[PDB]
Amino acid sequence: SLKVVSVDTLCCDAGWRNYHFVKLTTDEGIVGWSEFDEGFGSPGVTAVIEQLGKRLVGASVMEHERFFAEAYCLTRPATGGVVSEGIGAIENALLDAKAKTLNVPCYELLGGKLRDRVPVYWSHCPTWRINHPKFFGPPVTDLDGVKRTAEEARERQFRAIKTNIFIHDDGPLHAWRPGFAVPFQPALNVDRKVLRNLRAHLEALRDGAGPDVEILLDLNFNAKPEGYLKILRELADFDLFWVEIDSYSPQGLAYVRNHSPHPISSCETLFGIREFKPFFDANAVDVAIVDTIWNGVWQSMKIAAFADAHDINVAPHNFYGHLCTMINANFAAAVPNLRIMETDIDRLAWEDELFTHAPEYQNGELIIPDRPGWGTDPVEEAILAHPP
Amino acid sequence: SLKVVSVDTLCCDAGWRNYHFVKLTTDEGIVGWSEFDEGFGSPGVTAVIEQLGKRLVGASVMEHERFFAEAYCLTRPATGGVVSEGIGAIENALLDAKAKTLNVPCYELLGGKLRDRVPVYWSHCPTWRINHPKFFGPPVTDLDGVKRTAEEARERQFRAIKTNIFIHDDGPLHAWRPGFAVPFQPALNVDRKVLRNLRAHLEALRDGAGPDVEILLDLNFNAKPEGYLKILRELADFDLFWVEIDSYSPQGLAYVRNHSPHPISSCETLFGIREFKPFFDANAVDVAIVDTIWNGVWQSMKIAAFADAHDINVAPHNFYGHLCTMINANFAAAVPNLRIMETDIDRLAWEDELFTHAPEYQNGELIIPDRPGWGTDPVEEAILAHPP
Amino acid sequence: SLKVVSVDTLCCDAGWRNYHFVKLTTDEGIVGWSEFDEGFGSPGVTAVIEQLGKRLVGASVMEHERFFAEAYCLTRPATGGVVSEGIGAIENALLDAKAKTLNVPCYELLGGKLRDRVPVYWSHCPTWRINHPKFFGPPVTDLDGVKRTAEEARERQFRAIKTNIFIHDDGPLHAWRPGFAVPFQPALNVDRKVLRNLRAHLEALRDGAGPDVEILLDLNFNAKPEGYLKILRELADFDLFWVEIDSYSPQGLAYVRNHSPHPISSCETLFGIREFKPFFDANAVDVAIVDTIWNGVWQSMKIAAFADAHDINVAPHNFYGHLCTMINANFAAAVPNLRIMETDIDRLAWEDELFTHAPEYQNGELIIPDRPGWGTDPVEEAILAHPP
Amino acid sequence: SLKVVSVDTLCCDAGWRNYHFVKLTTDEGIVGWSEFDEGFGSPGVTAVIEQLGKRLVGASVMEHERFFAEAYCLTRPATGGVVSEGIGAIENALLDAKAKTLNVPCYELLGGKLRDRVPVYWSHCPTWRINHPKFFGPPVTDLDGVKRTAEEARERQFRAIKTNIFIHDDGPLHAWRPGFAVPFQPALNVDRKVLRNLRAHLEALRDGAGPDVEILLDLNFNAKPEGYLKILRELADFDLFWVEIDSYSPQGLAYVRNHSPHPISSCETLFGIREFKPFFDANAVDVAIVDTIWNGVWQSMKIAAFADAHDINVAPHNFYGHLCTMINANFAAAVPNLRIMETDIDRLAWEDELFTHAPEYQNGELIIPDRPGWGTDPVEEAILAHPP
Ligand SMILES: [Mg+2]
Ligand SMILES: [Mg+2]
Ligand SMILES: [Mg+2]
Ligand SMILES: [Mg+2]
Ligand SMILES: [Mg+2]
Ligand SMILES: [Mg+2]
Ligand SMILES: [Mg+2]
Ligand SMILES: [Mg+2]
Repeated sequence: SLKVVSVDTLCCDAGWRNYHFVKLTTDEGIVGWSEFDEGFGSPGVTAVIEQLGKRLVGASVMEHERFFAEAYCLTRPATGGVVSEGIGAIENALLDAKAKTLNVPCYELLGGKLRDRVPVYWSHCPTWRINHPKFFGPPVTDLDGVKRTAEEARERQFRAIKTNIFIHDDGPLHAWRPGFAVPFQPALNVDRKVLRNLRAHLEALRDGAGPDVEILLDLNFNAKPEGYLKILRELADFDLFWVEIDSYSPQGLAYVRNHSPHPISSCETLFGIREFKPFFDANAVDVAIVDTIWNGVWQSMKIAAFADAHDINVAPHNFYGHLCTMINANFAAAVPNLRIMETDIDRLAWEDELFTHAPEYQNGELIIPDRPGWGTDPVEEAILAHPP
Repeated sequence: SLKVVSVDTLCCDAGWRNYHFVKLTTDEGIVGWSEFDEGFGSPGVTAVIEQLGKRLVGASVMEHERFFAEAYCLTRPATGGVVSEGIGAIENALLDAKAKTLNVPCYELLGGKLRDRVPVYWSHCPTWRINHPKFFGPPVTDLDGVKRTAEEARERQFRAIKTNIFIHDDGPLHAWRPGFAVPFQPALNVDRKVLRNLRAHLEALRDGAGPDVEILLDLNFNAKPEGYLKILRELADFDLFWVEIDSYSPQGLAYVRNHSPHPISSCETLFGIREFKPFFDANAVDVAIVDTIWNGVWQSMKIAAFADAHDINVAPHNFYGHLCTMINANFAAAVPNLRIMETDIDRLAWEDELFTHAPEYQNGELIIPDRPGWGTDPVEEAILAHPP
Repeated sequence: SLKVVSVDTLCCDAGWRNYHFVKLTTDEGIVGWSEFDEGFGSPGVTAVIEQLGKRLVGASVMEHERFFAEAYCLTRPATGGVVSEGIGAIENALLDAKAKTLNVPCYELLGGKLRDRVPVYWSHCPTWRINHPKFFGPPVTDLDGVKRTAEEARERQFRAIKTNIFIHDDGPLHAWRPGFAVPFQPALNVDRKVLRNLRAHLEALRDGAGPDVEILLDLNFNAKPEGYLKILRELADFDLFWVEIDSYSPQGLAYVRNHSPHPISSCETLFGIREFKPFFDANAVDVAIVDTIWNGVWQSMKIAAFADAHDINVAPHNFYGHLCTMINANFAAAVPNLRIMETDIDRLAWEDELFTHAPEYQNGELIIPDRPGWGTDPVEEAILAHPP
Repeated sequence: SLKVVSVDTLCCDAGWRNYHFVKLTTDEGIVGWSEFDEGFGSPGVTAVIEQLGKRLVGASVMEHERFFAEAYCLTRPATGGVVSEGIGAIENALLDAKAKTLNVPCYELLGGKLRDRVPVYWSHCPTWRINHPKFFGPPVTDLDGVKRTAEEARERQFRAIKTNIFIHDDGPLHAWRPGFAVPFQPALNVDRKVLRNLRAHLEALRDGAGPDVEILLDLNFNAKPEGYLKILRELADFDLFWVEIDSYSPQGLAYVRNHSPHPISSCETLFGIREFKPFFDANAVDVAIVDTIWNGVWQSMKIAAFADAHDINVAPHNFYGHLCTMINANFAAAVPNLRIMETDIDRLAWEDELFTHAPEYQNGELIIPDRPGWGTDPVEEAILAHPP
């Protein structure tokens, strides 16, 4: 039969965080997989999946939009956030299982591919080497290291890199992430210290990158509109591919964009057309970042179509393990209005052990695989060799 | 291989109009079919398809969104209307061929089904018996016939019927379709004659229908906002499932809806999220009618998702041959936010000859088939036995 | 010291659902309590609280807005929903502990009381007797029972009752809750069956209530704007205190209200001023329902002030155990712009065992207690006598 | 009589495309002509005209707005695009025939002329010499050729030239037209390569043009708002007469204009006041380009009046054969709010064979002819000497 027989979750060590997986098995023995995350502000996703998966057992593996519709009904009052992340993770395992059942790559379920390769940017560059040097080396501890990291990206034929906010001139190099309470300074004001350190960091990065490697700047939720404007004025003459600002104020973000000489990207934390809509109605973004790991890829196709009608291109949010990269590769293959795809090029020493296949890059582009499903499977024995 | 080898068009007599078909053949010998129309104000669709199909030969049958994206590029300046109808017809033949290649019904490509049966309304009731009595009988020529037709719908367990505008008290019964120049009276004013004949007709229909069969009223493009308001005021105390008004004025239609005591439906003539958007932004509709035959079903899924975010349910436009009904059945199977499905229950005497399978209704609902593809194929020998 | 030493969660059987509690202990041995829920579409709240509570240990019990600010930072990306419910539950335990530390009732932290008694409505009336007759009797199985339940409310001096949607004429009496997939009919259409059963039910309720007991109607998320309008038209001549409609479409809900002859209430599922704002900007509500159990009472005071500036009165969402009632009583005591307070008068046979104090009603009003903290404590031994 | 007796279509080779013509004959033997196009994304126009022309036979040649009104009715559902192009082509042949019947130039039907000469810009300069060197020479293959072409325009007393997007530094010189799938890169992203090649091309053009010849830049549909902004920022210090951007997003185009230091033109692909209106309401354009060949000149007068009330000047879209130039010359003669007129100065070697009269330019202006009708007639024998 095509019934779902079981929905299980798994977790393994990823150094400074864990990876999580959904494992869905059908009556025929097909196994669909997804990867999800709890580290990025999302405690409780596993608990959601465990409850929702119980309702799925006995249903058709083929009927993923039925599952979505029922799940949305069952959790309507507390929809969004971690509930919606659980639903998305299950969706992504359903899609894998369905594609495997039909012996096709997942992009074959998504309209077919319309490109073979996807341009990427090397994300958390040099953020991972600065923040998690125990896992991603060589460690970066000063402006010369920042420069060398951009040189390495250039040498390795990557066409774009993304950094965050770093303080260089007040002790050991450290990230500035007050929006996530590191440090706890909840007003999120921007001062001369933030501005001059942003400038110093970005100048070093540009010096290493050369003029032909693009630089993206992610500000996450680390200011208010007032402070974002201050940052954009400071950096008015810099060449930036985008400045990324997460906000729950469509009006405030739109004000910021209207005064920006740089492209503004946002939306990586939002769910469904409903949450994206106020931003598009307000002209708040140049680029919409879609987290397909959170939303589910089928739901993400809906969001992509919605963006397309507003002539907005989309970029996947992708900063997890190899399975997330392959999930996003399939989305990226099928979406016409694709800006670029995020990926982390800094990998854990045991990353390749955890998965059957690793993503392949050539000349700054990700090669889209053609195996049934997403293109890689977590390896159960290897997961258990890396307890969280 | 999975290459498209040929794209052909066919045409046959349908009494007072013709049916048209796209026939797409793959290198493996799989044949995908769609049905399209030129009679509903759409001269030139065949010519579009013939040009676009030439570009498709040699491409992958699996890559339908690639074809769509390329076709949109190639025809961008004159997009919409008959160009977009040609693109939609090809899309629908691509989907059939893809589903057949994967040995699944077309709804398996659309998210899977989430219902097995679809409530319908019996459309052009008694419009077809009044306007085309040579083909659909018994002929209706007076108010007693109108009543009897609604009684027949009731007896046959249909839960809803749709009529149009008819003049009963000025000679032989005849339709009032000034928006389509029958008669040519281009101001489209509404007067006492129109209003009293609408009332007389609908009262007869209600008398026959009983209180539990729902009545839909289609006004097409037959007035201006002024006249639609006059009609809604006249019929303020009638129980109507919807009043259907086509308009290229989102502001005017929204004004009409705001003053309507009945649900308003519209949009059957529109293409893509872009054309629907101004109506939804204006709160112009209770129900959005989506013509999936015109748009292509894949594009129609995008429109349905967009409507869903606005909490608007959708209904397919379906008033052609059996293949169009089966196309729409697959769309209807997969869309959560489904209002109801249109179908014509009055059929040509040779309709079943033209197709391998006929739609099946039970207790006022359409049964969704489970054969690979749409669920029915045109029959080439039978097409040629009915030259247009 | 005033440090938090521990944050624990507890759970007990509540018949057809469970109750959940946060237990927070200070270095001085003061215990603060809250009650939270996972049954109303909210799997995962316990998991959130368990993670967040670990961060709270060692912090000052007095610094609740510091905890809130830090928690919001830590979970910013997946804020709202179950994450925000966990934060609210912890807030409410912090407030209890703070008030106990200062030897005052919780309303003393909220601006002081400005009334001594709170008018209530008897909620889920007769919903609980129809849906959960094993726990709340006497069972209601027909229209005569509906009438008798309203008579009982009248006799017992309650001034208002709230019901939901019930189907009486298609087999055994049963609720109509398609928005929560009972039944699974995800389009949420409204038909003659829904409308005539709403009318029959409400007429029976009114017959029992007399003209001086007010009737509230809760539609939850059980239609689309189209269907809500159909319901409001059907019930246009009924005297209703409010019609309650949950929606994630401020534009659609505002359209519905603009065409309503009844007061419209909404918002019970929303978090923070940010989520309420689009509804108020759109003139979408007469009354804003605030779930203080979900939001935290301190955050709910902010929302109440925001509503006050829009001249909108607020009502607590209160349909859980006695501790939730006492939490809401303290909020209700301090808010000037208070519409009314929800409470369930149907109680479990073991409810009073679970808590130290029970709410007291007189002449249709809740008496606001004056004990330190919320006014009642869960009893640990009794919780364990009722395993979930 | 003044009846239309026949409506015929003709087609001839125009090198890399064909020309098409409508030939309308009256009972008195007067022949009215128009020219139309299928190459610019418009397959099917001939088929539309063939159907509509059948309805016209027997009607008065004088009653062109009657024909328009009836045609709009008959094709209302699929209006716009290729249907509307067919209607426009017939309109333009009706106007020619009417003017010839009354022995006046066509501008005498349009309010009379209010100027004798029309300033032009030399369009597709050097686009035609780069893209179609087999037909328009001398071939342009490098930046020096670009410069020399602008020098030639200067020498020949043209006051303005228009170019498109060209890639010079990646192999043989080639156009960048992703919006029309040359190349197929459907996201339409703009990168450093596009930007530096735009700059290099335009700098060469300016070097040749001198400071007193104006340069127009046409971007067609080749980016999204994000990319148009990137282009405008790159070219912020260039002196451009206009930057032309086609868009189906009035909101997105308006955003772009609001951030442009150059005049923005658009609308060449739009039909009727209805399609122009959302752009004008949004302040999306400095200049409205009106395609009178597509719309019909009578309809184009309506659009011009509408633009006039918004204080927007209009420019004809004119890049076809001599008859299109003469059609547009008559429109340009009568419209007060005229920005400038497009024309191609690069002509096919056989162009003058195809028509009775050629347009005359003096000192950068087109001389408006004073012969009955448009001012030139296609020559039937010459059409047949150039089979398509
Ligand atoms: Mg980010
Ligand atoms: Mg979020
Ligand atoms: Mg219709
Ligand atoms: Mg249309
Ligand atoms: Mg409620
Ligand atoms: Mg909610
Ligand atoms: Mg142009
Ligand atoms: Mg167009």
